[PDB]
Amino acid sequence: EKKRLQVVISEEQDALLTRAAYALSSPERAVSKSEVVRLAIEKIARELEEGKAKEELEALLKHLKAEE
Amino acid sequence: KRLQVVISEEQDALLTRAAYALSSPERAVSKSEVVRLAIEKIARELEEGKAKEELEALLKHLKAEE
Repeated sequence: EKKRLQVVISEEQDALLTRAAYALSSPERAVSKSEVVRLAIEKIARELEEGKAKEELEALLKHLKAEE
Repeated sequence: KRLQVVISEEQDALLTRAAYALSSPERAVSKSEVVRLAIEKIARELEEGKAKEELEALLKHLKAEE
């Protein structure tokens, strides 16, 4: 009922992840880095389904692959 | 350098579909690449202060389902 995932990430990506977790978190609600990942996956699935971001997503993707 | 994340079967299905959508015969986009993309995209969205309520609602639903 739960899938496990393994991702290697860049120092830039790790810093972005940490900053996002703190931004979403509050004294009332804690957001782990894992929860930011699950949220990012849902949010991007919505944008892909709603068909408005795929051009920007492709520019972001092309730069990401070039760095890798 | 490496990260391990526990994700839902529904979330895994969403990741798989996203990986295939971004991919083409010319370019392969792995699930790991979709996660890197997704982290970058959500950081950008936090920066512009847009869909803060959408992000928090998705977060509330995500946590309820955990």
